[PDB]
Amino acid sequence: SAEHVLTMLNEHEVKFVDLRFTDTKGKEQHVTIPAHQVNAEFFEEGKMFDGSSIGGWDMVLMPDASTAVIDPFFADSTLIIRCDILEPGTLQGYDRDPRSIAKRAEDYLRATGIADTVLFGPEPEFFLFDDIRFGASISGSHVAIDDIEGAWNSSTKYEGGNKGHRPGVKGGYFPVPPVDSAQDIRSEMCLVMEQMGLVVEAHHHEVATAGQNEVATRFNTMTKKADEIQIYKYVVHNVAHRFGKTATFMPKPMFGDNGSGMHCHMSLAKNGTNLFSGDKYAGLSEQALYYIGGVIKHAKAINALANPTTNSYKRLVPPVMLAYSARNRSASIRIPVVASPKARRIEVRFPDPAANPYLCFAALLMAGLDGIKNKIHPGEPMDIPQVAGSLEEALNALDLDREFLKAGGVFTDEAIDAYIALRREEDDRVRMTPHPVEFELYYSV
Amino acid sequence: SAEHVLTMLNEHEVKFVDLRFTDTKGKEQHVTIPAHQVNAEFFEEGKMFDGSSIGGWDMVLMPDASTAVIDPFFADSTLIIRCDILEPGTLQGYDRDPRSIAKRAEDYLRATGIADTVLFGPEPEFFLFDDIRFGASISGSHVAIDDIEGAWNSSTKYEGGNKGHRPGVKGGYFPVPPVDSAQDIRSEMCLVMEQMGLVVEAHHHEVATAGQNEVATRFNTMTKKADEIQIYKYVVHNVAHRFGKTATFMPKPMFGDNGSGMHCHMSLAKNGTNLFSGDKYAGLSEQALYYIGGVIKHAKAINALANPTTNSYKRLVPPVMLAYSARNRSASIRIPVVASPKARRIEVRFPDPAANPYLCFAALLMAGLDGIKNKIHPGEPMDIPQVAGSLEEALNALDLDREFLKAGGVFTDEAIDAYIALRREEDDRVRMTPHPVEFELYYSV
Amino acid sequence: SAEHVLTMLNEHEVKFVDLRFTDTKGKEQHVTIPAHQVNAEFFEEGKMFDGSSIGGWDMVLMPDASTAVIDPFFADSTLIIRCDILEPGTLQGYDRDPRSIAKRAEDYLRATGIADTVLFGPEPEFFLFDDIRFGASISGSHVAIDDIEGAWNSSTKYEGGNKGHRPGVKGGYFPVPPVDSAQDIRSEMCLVMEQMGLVVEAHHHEVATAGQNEVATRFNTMTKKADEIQIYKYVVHNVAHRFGKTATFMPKPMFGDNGSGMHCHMSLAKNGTNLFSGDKYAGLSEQALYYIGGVIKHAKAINALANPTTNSYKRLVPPVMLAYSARNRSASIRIPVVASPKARRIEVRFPDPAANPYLCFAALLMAGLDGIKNKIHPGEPMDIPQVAGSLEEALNALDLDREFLKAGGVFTDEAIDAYIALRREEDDRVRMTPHPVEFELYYSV
Ligand SMILES: Nc1ncnc2c1ncn2[C@@H]1O[C@H](COP(=O)(O)O)[C@@H](O)[C@H]1O
Ligand SMILES: Nc1ncnc2c1ncn2[C@@H]1O[C@H](COP(=O)(O)O)[C@@H](O)[C@H]1O
Ligand SMILES: Nc1ncnc2c1ncn2[C@@H]1O[C@H](COP(=O)(O)O)[C@@H](O)[C@H]1O
Ligand SMILES: [Mn+2]
Ligand SMILES: [Mn+2]
Ligand SMILES: [Mn+2]
Ligand SMILES: [Mn+2]
Ligand SMILES: [Mn+2]
Ligand SMILES: [Mn+2]
Repeated sequence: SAEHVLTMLNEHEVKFVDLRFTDTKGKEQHVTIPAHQVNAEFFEEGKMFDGSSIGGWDMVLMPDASTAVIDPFFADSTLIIRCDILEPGTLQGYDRDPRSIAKRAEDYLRATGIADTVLFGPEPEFFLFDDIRFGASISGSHVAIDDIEGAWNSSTKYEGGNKGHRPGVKGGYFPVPPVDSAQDIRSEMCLVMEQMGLVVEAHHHEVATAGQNEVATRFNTMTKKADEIQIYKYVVHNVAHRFGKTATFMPKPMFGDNGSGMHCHMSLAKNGTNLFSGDKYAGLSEQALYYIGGVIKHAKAINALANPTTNSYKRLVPPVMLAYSARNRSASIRIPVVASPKARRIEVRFPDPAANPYLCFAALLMAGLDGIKNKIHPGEPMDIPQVAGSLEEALNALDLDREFLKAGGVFTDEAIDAYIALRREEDDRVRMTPHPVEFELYYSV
Repeated sequence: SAEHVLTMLNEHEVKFVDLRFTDTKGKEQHVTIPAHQVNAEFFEEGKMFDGSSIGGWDMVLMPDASTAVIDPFFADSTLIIRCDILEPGTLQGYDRDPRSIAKRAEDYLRATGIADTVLFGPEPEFFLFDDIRFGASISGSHVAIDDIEGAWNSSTKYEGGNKGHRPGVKGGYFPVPPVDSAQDIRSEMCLVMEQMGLVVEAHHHEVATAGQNEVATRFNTMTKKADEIQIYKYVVHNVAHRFGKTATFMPKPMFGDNGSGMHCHMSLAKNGTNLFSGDKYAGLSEQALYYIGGVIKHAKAINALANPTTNSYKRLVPPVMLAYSARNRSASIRIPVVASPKARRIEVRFPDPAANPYLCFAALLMAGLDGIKNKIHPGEPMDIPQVAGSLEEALNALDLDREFLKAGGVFTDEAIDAYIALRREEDDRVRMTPHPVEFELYYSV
Repeated sequence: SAEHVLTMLNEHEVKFVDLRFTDTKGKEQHVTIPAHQVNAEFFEEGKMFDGSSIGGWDMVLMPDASTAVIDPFFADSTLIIRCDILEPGTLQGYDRDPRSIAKRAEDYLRATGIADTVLFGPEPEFFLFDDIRFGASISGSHVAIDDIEGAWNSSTKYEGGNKGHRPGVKGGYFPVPPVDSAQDIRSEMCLVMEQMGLVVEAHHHEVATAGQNEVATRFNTMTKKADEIQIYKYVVHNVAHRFGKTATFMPKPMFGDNGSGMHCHMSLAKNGTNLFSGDKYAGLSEQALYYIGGVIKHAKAINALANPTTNSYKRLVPPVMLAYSARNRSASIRIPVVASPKARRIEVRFPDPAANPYLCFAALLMAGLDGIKNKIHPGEPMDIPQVAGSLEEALNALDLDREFLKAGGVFTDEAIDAYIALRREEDDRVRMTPHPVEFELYYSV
C-alpha cells in the first residue's frame, strides 16, 4: 500500500526512489525521484514521462506500491518501485506496455473461469564472462569472448601462473571448486535475490565451459514471476559486475557448447487445486493435455515472443520437437516426473533468457487456454512438428496466428504489429551484414 | 541579510568568502576574500575589482547577502556570495552585467502590471565523458571524445576486461545499471545541488550513448533560477570531476547522436494566479497565446542569446519549427499537458546549456511581454517559420530586432553591440578554420 | 580526325585507349578499351555506358578525336581520348554534361556576334604535401597535414638529420634551393604537360610554407582550356605521386597561410582583334567594361560554380571586393597592366582550383556577355559589394540569378537544380558535423 511505502521511506532513510518499468524488447528502464517527491498525489496520479523515445511506443508512470524493494547496490538509499505505463488522464494502461498485457492475460484467465491462477516457474540460465569485445564496421566485424574458465585458456600465460583447473567444453556440469570458479558469486546472487524478495531453491554451474551458471528460483503467479525475472536479471548483471565479471542472458554466445535457455514450468489452479493433476498420461488431466495441445498448435507464434532474437535460433537447431513426454528430453514439452502429489505441471523447454518475460508468459498462457477452450488434443508422447527455424519464420507465424493472442483484449493488433516491426529491423541487420564464416567458406570462390 | 551572513561565518568556522559573478558569455567568475574582511563596510560599499580584463566589459562587486551558500567542494571552509557588478561610486549596476539585466527584466514586468512574477524552469542536459582531447594548429586540427559508455568502445581492450554493457547510439534512454553507469554520479549531484539550495525533482540518463545525463530541478523566479543554473552547472562540473569524469554543457559534442538542449518552461503570475491558465488551446489563456506570439515573432533574435555558440546550430538542424502544440514535438513551443490545475505553462524547446541563463531568460521574457503588449496572436497549432539557421543569422537578427530588448532599459545598445562583437569573433574563428570533413569531401579535387 | 587517331595507334603500338570525361563536380572519369576496339563504328556511334552511377546524372560516350594524347604514366601504351556525353540514339549531348555546356557557351557567343572567340587563362595553384591524414567518426574528427617544407618541422627529428632550410609561413615566395624543395618536381610537371599538349610559360613556388606551387600555362579558347585544366590537374596529381608526394587542389588546406586560387584571365576577340582593348580605363574598351559589369552583377551566382566547395569560402574571407582596378589587388577584378599591345584583358581573381573548369568558365562568359548585352556599366575603379560569403549563399544566389545562365540553352533548369542538389548535400555534412575549434571555444561552457 502507499502507507507502507511511506513508512519504508523513514524506516530506511531512503534518499531516492527509482521508478522502474520494462519495454517491448524486455529491458528494464528506470528514472529516479528524490524520496521527498513521494506523497499521496504520486501513488494517486502517477508521474508523467516522455514515452516517445522508448523503443516501439507523453505517458504516465503509475507506481505499484506492492512492488517496493530497497536497491542492494546503489550508493545512496534507494527504494525501487515498479510501475505500469498508463494512457494519460484517461488512465487505462498502454496496450503496448508488457506489464499491462501480462495483467490482462491473468484477468482473462479468471473471466474464462478455467482457473483462478496461473503459476510460472522460469529456469533462466546465464553466462559469466571476464571480457567481451565485439564490433562491426564496413571493413569487418568480430566478437571475442573471454573468461578464466574458458577451456581455451589452458594454453594461456597468466603472470600469476596458469593453475589449469577449468571446465572442459561440455564439462561445466557440476565439478567442485577449484574447477567451478563461481560458488561465491552464485551464493551471493542467491542472498541478494532473496533480499529483493525472491526464493532461491538451488544454484549450480551449468554445462558449458567459460562460465555457464544457474540460480533456480521458486515459482509464482505469472505477472509477479515476470517481475521476479526482471529482478533476477538485475541482480545477476550487477553482482557479476561487483565481482569484476560480466553476465549475459543471450541464448547462444558460443558455437560448440551449451546455450542458455529459460524453461518455463507451468501450472493452472482453480480454488486451491491443481487442474493439471489427474489421471491420463503421467498424472496429467485432460485439461492439461489440451493446454499442451494449445502450446504445440501455436508454438511458432509463441517463438516470436519466447525466442525473440536472431541468436535464439542458433540454440534451437536440430529441444526443437513439438512433442510432450515424461521420457523424451528431445521433446520441447517435458512432463516432469513429480512423483510427489499435485505439484503436477508441464515444462516447456524451448524459450530463452532473451524473451520479454511478460509477453513470453502471456503468450504461453493464451496459447494454453486456446487449447483447453477448443479441446485441441495434443496426441501421443514421443518416448513430427518443430519450433520456428528462424526469427523471420517466428515473426511471420505471430503475424498470421495473431488471433489467440487478441482474445479478451490481451494484445491489440497495434501491439503485435509494432512488436514485429522492432524484431524485423533486428533480423535485417543480422541478414545484411556478412558473417565471418562466409569468408571461410567463400573467399576463394 | 548581512546579519545572517555574519552569523554563518561563525556558525560554520568559515575561513574564506568566495565572491562570484557571471560574465557576458555566461561563465561564472570568482575572487576570494578571507572571512575576516567581511564586515558592515563590505555589504554596504562592495569590493572594487578590475572589470577591464573581463571579456566584453575598475568596477564594484556588490555582495547579495541573500545568496550565501557554503561551497561543498573547496578544502577550507568557504562561503559563496553571489555579486552584482555596479558602476562605481554612483552605484547603479553595469548595463552590461547579465545579472543586472535579469533583475531589470523582472522589475519591468512589474512596472507593466501584466503580472508580478515570471517563473522559469530550465531543463539543462549535460554530457559526462572520461577523456576529451582537441586542438587546432596550422598543420591540422582534431577532437577526440572518450567515455566508457561510448558505443564505440564495444571493441576496445581494457585490461580489467571489457564487460560490454553500454548504451547504444540512441539507446541511453533509460536502461538500468550496469548499462547506465551514472546512477551514483547523478544521485550525488542531486544531493550536492539540494545542499546548495536547489530542489531536485528527478534525475535520469538521457538519449545519447557516451554519457548524456539530466538532473531535473524545481522552478523559480527568473533571476533566482538563472543563479540556480550557475550553481547547477558548478555542481555538475565539480562532482563529475571528483568522480574522474569531465562534464560538458556544449550543445552538440557528437555528430549522429543526441544534443544537449536546455528547454525553458515558462509561466506568468499576477496576485498568486497563473495567467497562462484559461480557456483557449489546451487550457491556455489569450494572454499566454500572445506570449507565444512574441517568442515566435522574435525567435531569431532570441537565438543569439538562447543558442549563442556556432556549435548550437549543429543541434538545431532539420526543434526548429516556430510553432506551438500540445501534440507536435517538432514544434519548438510545446504546451505541456499538465492535466493538473494551473501549473499551466508554455515550454520553449529550442535553447541550449551554452546560453547565458540571465540574458537567455531576460530575452525570452521581453519577447513574451512584447507579444502580450501588442496582441501578437500566435496562430494555429501544428499537430512555417524556423529558428535562426546559424549564429551569424541569429546575431544579424538580434542586431535588427533590437527594440523589444531595449524596452524599459532592460539591455542598452552598448550592451547588445558588445555582445554581438564577442559572438562574432567566435563565429569567425570557426568560419576561417578548415574543417576535417572538408578534407574528406575536397582533398581529391 | 578518326584517321589520325587510327595512325597513332600503329605509330605508337598503343595497347589501350582511355576514354575520359568530366562529371558535374569536375572530376575526370575514365574507362579503358583495348586499342583493337577503335575502328570506324567507334568514332561514328560512340560507346555506351551506365551514366546512372555518375554523381548527379545508359548514355553514350562520343570520342572527340581532336583530343588524342598518349598517357605519360600508364605502364602499357595508352592513347587518351576525351569524350562528350551524348543522349543515346538521338545523339545531342546531355544537358548536364559540363563539356557540352562549355561548347554551347562558345556557340552562343558566336550566335550573338559579340565576338568569334573567348580566351581563357586560368592560373591554378596547388599544394604538394608528403602525408595527409584525416577522418570523421561519431567520437571525433581530425586532419593532419605534413610536408618536409612545413615551417612546423623546424623542431622535428628526422634520422637523416633535420637540415632546416624551409619556407617560413608566408615565405614560400621565391627563395632558391634548398629552401624551395620542388624545382625538379615542377620542371618535370612542365615537361610532361607540354608532352600532353600544354604550353608552359613559367613555374615557381607560391607564398605558402608546406609546398604551395604554380605552373603557369598559355591560354586557350574556353572549352579547349577547360580540357587543359583537366590535363593540368592529372599531370600534377600523377607526377607528384611518382615523386612520393601528394598534390591537392583544395582552396584552403591550412589556416594561417595562403590558399590556392585559380585566377581566370579573360579576353574576347572578333575577326582576329581584341575587343577588350580600347580607350577607357587602362586601355580597356567600353565592351570590356560591360563584361566586368556582368561579372560583378552575377558574382554570387558565379561563386556557386567558381568557388563550389565549403572550403572555398575559408579562402574568400575579408579578393572579396567586387571591384575592378589596375591598382587595387584587393579588387577581385584586376585589369593587368599589359603595357604591351592588345594582349589587353581582364583578370578575375576570386575562383579556385576546386571549380569545374567547364561550368566555371561557361558561367564567367555568360555573365560577361549579359553585361555587354545590357550595357551594365561597371562603375569606377577602387585604387562596395562582395563575393558570396558561403556556399549556401552562393547556391541560393545561383538558384535565383538563374536567367543569365539559361540564355541560348547553355544550362537548363534541371542542370542548375541537380548541381545545387549536389552542392547542398556537401554543405550539410560540413554544417552538421561539430568542428574541432568548437571544443576549443565551447567545451567549458
Ligand atoms: N505447481 C507448479 N506450477 C508451476 N511451476 C511450478 C510448480 N511447482 C514448481 N514449479 C516450478 O518448477 C521448479 C521445479 O524445478 P525442479 O523441481 O528441479 O524440476 C520450481 O522451482 C518452480 O519454479
Ligand atoms: N507554473 C510553472 N511555470 C514555469 N515552469 C514551471 C511551472 N511548473 C513547473 N515548471 C517547471 O517545469 C518542470 C516540469 O517538468 P515536467 O513536469 O516533467 O514536464 C518543473 O520541474 C519546473 O522546472
Ligand atoms: N589575350 C588574352 N586573353 C586571355 N587570357 C590571356 C590573354 N593573354 C594572356 N592570357 C593569359 O594570361 C596569362 C598571363 O600571365 P601574366 O602575363 O604573368 O600576368 C597567360 O599565361 C595566359 O594564361
Ligand atoms: Mn539448466
Ligand atoms: Mn528443466
Ligand atoms: Mn531531456
Ligand atoms: Mn521538455
Ligand atoms: Mn599565384
Ligand atoms: Mn594573377
